[PDB]
Amino acid sequence: CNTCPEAWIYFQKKCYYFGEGAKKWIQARYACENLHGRLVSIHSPEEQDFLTKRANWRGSWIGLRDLDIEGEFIWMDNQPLDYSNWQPGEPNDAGQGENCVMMLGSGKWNDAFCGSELHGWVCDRLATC
Ligand SMILES: CC(=O)N[C@H]1[C@H](O[C@@H]2[C@@H](OC[C@H]3O[C@H](O)[C@@H](O)[C@@H](O[C@H]4O[C@H](CO)[C@@H](O)[C@H](O)[C@@H]4O[C@@H]4O[C@H](CO)[C@@H](O)[C@H](O)[C@H]4NC(C)=O)[C@@H]3O)O[C@H](CO)[C@@H](O)[C@@H]2O)O[C@H](CO)[C@@H](O)[C@@H]1O
Ligand SMILES: [Ca+2]
Ligand SMILES: [Ca+2]
Repeated sequence: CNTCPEAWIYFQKKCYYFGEGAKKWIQARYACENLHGRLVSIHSPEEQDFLTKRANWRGSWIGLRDLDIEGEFIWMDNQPLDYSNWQPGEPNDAGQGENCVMMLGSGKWNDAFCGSELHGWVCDRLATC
């Protein structure tokens, strides 16, 4: 089962959409839902390596946030916080609050202000048969 919609990229049972264009986090969430996916959830280094390669180098939203309880991050797929790739020193909840996670150009994660307008965002889906 390895089929993906047009413009999506297949990798290991999932499909990925590398959206481009300035969006707030909540905007990327709803954009992924509009394309029948969710902001990407990352659960292994192999998935991260795949994502880092094709990712927008100016940063991109991923599906990780601590809106519900400060300091407790949750993926869109509701699976555990098992694989992590935090940039050293992150998360730091800097500024007046950072509750949404982005990938840096290095693939390392940084929590950011949810109202920041990042230029990339990644959705995922399940591949079908
Ligand atoms: C309050 C004030 O005086 N404001 C001034 C401001 O003064 C400067 C400001 O510092 C802002 C930076 O302060 C720290 O160095 C960091 O917390 C930094 O955060 C960025 O980098 C850290 C990593 O070190 C991240 O954890 C953090 O989330 C943020 O990361 C960046 O996030 C964006 C999206 O939000 C992402 O796209 C970037 O890629 C990412 N960058 C990195 C490297 O990861 C702060 O941004 O306040 C200080 C006082 O504490 C001053 O000393 C600073 O000079 O200056 C502006 C003009 O420059 C002025 O208008 C404003 O009033
Ligand atoms: Ca936070
Ligand atoms: Ca941060």
